[PDB]
Amino acid sequence: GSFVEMVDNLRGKSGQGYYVEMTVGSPPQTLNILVDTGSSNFAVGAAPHPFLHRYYQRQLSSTYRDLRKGVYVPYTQGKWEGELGTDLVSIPHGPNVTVRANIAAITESDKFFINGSNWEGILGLAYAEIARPDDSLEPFFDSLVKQTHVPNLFSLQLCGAGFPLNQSEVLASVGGSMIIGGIDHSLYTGSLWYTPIRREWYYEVIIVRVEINGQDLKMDCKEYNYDKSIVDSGTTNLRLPKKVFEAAVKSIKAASSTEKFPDGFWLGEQLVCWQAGTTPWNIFPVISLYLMGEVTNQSFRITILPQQYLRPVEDVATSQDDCYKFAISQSSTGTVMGAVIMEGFYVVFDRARKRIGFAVSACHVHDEFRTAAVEGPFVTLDMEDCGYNI
Ligand SMILES: CN1C(=N)N[C@](c2ccccc2)(c2cccc(NC(=O)c3ccco3)c2)C1=O
Repeated sequence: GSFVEMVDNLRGKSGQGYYVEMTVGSPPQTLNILVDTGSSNFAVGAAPHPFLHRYYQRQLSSTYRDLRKGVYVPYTQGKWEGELGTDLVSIPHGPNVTVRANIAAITESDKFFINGSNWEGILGLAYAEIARPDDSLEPFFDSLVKQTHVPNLFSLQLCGAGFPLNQSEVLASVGGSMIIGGIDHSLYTGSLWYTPIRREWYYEVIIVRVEINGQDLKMDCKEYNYDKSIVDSGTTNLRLPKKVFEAAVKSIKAASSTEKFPDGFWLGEQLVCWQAGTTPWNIFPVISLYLMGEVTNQSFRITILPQQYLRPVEDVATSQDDCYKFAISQSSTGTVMGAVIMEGFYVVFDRARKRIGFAVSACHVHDEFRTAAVEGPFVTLDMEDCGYNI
C-alpha cells in the first residue's frame, strides 16, 4: 500500500548511479550505497581512495567479524578486491531492522569508485549464484529475509530529472525510492504487469518482440535474449546484443531521419545539443519491448520515450543548450535493461513469486504528446523459444 518511511530514500542519476543510505558496524558508520540489481555482493570501500571522502573502518566496529578470506573481482570496466567479513547493517530510510550481513571490505580498486557519484559501496541485490567468490556468500537481501519478517520482495522507482543536475543539485534532489518488503501505490500509475524471472541468478527475463514506433524489428526473438536479458540498475544504458543493436539503430536513424546526427552520437560517445527548450522529441521514435506474461501465450509491452533513451548531460561550454547522449549501446553479454529504461517505470522485484512487475512511473519524464506505457495483454506464441540455451 503506502511505505512513507522508504519513499524518496534514493539519490543520484543514470550516469553515476542511484544510491541509498546504509549504516555498517557498531557504533553505526553511515555510507551511501549504489543500488545494483545486476550483482550479488554487499561491497564497501574500507580503505582510503582519492574519490572517497569516507569508508568502512572495521577496527572501529565492535561487531565486526573477520571471515579470513579475500575476494578478487576483476570486471570489464575495472576491478575491486577486498576482505570478507560480517557486521551489523541497517537501512536508516528502510525497514526498522538490523541484520548481520556479509561485507566485502574493499582494500584496492581500479575505476570502481566514480569521482562525484557520492557512493562508497554497492548493494548487490541479485541472487547467490553470481555472488563472489562463490554462491556460499549469502547476499544481503537473503540475510535480511532470513533474519526478519520483511517480505521477500523489493521495488525500485528511479527518477531521472530530465535535465542535468550539477554537483549541489544532485546532492539536494530526491532521486527516487527503494521500497524494501513492499509495493507503494503512489509511485506508479495504471496497472502492474508481471513477467517471470526465468532463472534466479541475475534478474533474467524474456523479451518476445521489439517495435520502434510500432514497426516490428522482425528478428528471431532468440536474438533479443542472446545470451540473456536482465534488469540492471547497476548499468546506465539500455544495452542490446550486437545484431539487435545494429537493427534497432538502423530503425531509430530511419524514424529520426529529418535530422542527421554524427556517427559518434549513435556510438554513445558524443553529445548532441539543441537551443534551450527546442529538443525535437517528436522526431525520435518510442521503443516497445514485449515481455513474456505470466499467462500461457500472453505477453505485455513496456514503451519508452526518447526522454528515457536520450540521457541529459551538461554541455562542454556550460551553455544554455539542452544536450544529451544516446543511452542505447551494444553488448556481447545479452540485453541489459539499465537505469535509463528503469527511469520510465516502477519496477517490482517479486522474489517470492519469481516475477518482475512493471508499471508507468509516477516520476517518468515525458512531453504533452506522449507518455511511457505498460500495456497488455497480447497473444504471443512459442515464447519459451525466445529464451537462449548454451
Ligand atoms: C554491470 N555491472 C553491475 N550491474 N554491477 C557492476 C559489478 C558489480 C560487482 C562486481 C562486478 C561488477 C558495477 C561495478 C561498479 C559500478 C557499477 N555501476 C555504476 O557505476 C553505475 C552507474 C549507473 C548505474 O550504475 C556497477 C557491473 O560491472
